[PDB]
Amino acid sequence: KLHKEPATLIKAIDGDTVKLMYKGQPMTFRLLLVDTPETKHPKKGVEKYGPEASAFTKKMVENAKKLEVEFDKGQRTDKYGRGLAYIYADGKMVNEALVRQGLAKVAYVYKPNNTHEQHLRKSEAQAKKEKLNIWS
Repeated sequence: KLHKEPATLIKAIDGDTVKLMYKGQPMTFRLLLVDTPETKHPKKGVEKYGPEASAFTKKMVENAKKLEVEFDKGQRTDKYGRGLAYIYADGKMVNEALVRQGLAKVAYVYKPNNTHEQHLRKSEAQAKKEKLNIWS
């Protein structure tokens, strides 16, 4: 049974990456299951909707009363040392909000870290049917 834990914002880094204080430690978190356009992409650089995805994640985590992290059932860190998690801002999952807005795609998924996969895929279908941002 997945469970949420509190965390405190340190800095938003990108649409898909946020630095948080978690159980007393500064940690970088990668948002599970979503690919956003990046402002800091390894090769391309500042892609299209990158600033926008990045501004959405920032406003959302910066304006929250409560932030919570939710680890999935598999590995909890990636090869870069980043936490792998669903992030919640006052009860609303940031990963889903990005996708619902057409500001992220559902990433390639790796079992068993796929608990909220269907939910996300349903919001992605909606944003595409509404032709939002990425999908217009």
